[PDB]
Amino acid sequence: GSLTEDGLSYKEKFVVRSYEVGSNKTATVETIANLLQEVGCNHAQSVGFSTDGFATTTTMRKLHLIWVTARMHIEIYKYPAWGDVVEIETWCQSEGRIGTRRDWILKDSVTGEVTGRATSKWVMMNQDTRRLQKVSDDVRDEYLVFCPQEPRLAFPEENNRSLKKIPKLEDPAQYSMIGLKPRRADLDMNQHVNNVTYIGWVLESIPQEIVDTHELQVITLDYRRECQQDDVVDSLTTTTSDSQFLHLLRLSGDGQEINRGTTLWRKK
Amino acid sequence: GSLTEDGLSYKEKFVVRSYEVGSNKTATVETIANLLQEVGCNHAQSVGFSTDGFATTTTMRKLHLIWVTARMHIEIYKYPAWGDVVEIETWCQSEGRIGTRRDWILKDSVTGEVTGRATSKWVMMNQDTRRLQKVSDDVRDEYLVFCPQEPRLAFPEENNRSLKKIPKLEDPAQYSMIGLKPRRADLDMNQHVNNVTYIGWVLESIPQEIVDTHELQVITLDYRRECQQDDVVDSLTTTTSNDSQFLHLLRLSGDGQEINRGTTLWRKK
Ligand SMILES: CC1=NN(c2ccccc2)C(=O)C1
Ligand SMILES: CC1=NN(c2ccccc2)C(=O)C1
Ligand SMILES: CC1=NN(c2ccccc2)C(=O)C1
Ligand SMILES: CC1=NN(c2ccccc2)C(=O)C1
Repeated sequence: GSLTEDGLSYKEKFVVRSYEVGSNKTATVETIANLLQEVGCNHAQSVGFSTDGFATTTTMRKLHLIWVTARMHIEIYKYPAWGDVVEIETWCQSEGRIGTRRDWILKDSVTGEVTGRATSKWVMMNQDTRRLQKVSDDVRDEYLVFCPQEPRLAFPEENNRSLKKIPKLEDPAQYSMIGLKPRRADLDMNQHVNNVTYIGWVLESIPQEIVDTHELQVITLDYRRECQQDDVVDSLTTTTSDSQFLHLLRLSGDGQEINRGTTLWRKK
Repeated sequence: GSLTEDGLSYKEKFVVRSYEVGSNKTATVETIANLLQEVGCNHAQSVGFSTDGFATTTTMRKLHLIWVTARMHIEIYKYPAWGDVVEIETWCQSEGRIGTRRDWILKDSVTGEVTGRATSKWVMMNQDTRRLQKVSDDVRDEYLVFCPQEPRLAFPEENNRSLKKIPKLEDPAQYSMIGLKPRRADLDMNQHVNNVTYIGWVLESIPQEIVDTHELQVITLDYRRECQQDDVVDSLTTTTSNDSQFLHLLRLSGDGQEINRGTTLWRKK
């Protein structure tokens, strides 16, 4: 991998592995999401920020501050097959005092064609109190020289799917997968549940018939709270319709919301 | 990746990824086991066998025969860190009519030093009936030209750990993790639970205090039955012992039917 010529974005190539593919012999959306995380981490390392997924500055580390994912939006046109080489380009942009955005473009290495695109919204939070805060001028100027100045968006279309508000699923859910627990493989180096595990948990309540007859085209997921290493999660899904679904992940006990999302599936 | 000069083994390099590391900032044993699986799959593809993890011939496919893992033995000396390049070399050898063996050597790309080694025993089974069968001379002859003729073993030592018999854990277990279920990420392209998920499930019943003060040095795991996509598993562990050793059992939550048994050796950090 490497920063591009102008140093304002980062590119990396990946060869899809045998254990990374699903029933269609192509990469799963969770394999894709882990690759987005990997290219983001290598971009942060290349310019001197932390490499723990939080991309912090020395100023942020002294005032125990981290960047945390608020929303993840992924649209895939073609999932790469086993042995295929996929090239991913990523960049960040500041969004005023609200937070920051990281975008990605996935291309097939042989054809040069765009096979997918993703966007994520990040907010600043104190790692101990979990309290969010607006981005200061000093902890914004530090990132400015590593981002494009003019807007560069993976999803430019006005009124696009990545910015739509997601409602709360009402009980009873049409489908559910209850009692989901993380194991050590679901944790990151800081012992927190990896952001991609939540995507898997969301997808657990989609019936196998849909997975067998359709391909996932779009997934938008809002992150509200963490599942701790010892928490248990219930995954709920209701059809809102192409097939579209509304999703909710909540803690098994008290029903506390951890995530909400939407998925769009096209017939194979 | 590529077959080596003599065409009797296969090598591939891997750069350790950010999501592949544990609390020590080094690759987990499950990341290592998936890489062993990936290099084995690329070796099978390079010479014309199936690429679904079963490494079958056209003769085996018409008979609905597959190779399945009976035992997996992994010994790690140094886990590679995030961003490190690890080179893995793999080869197979026939073991008469009993089955076949696949071996691996893990090296650090920069130093050339051996950082780990692994060996696995495979048996032939009918995909549908689950009935094992001894290897025929015609099946054995199709693989002979892709394997070294003289013995080449990742674990040559006289009384080495890879061949020790594993006893059955007696109730009550000292530790347990109950109600383990696979999710879609745990499945392979054929919708079966990936062999590496069982390693994770075994490790789930090791207390967090051990994981925090020790590093896993050796793991030997025997595979007896599959966990189906809709089965629930209980993981049991009892200490058998600086070094700490444990006996492990994975069984189906309902009837207590054994799916795996194993041993792990941990050394103080
Ligand atoms: C604006 C922001 N830019 N970045 C960033 C991160 C890594 C590489 C380049 C830029 C943030 O984390 C926030
Ligand atoms: C905004 C927020 N995002 N998150 C979050 C939770 C889990 C994983 C990633 C991010 C919060 O806790 C609040
Ligand atoms: C003996 C055996 N050799 N092999 C094998 C597989 C792939 C490449 C080279 C060889 C078996 O599956 C059994
Ligand atoms: C010998 C056997 N190995 N196995 C097995 C089970 C799960 C994964 C891999 C292999 C059997 O069912 C019998």
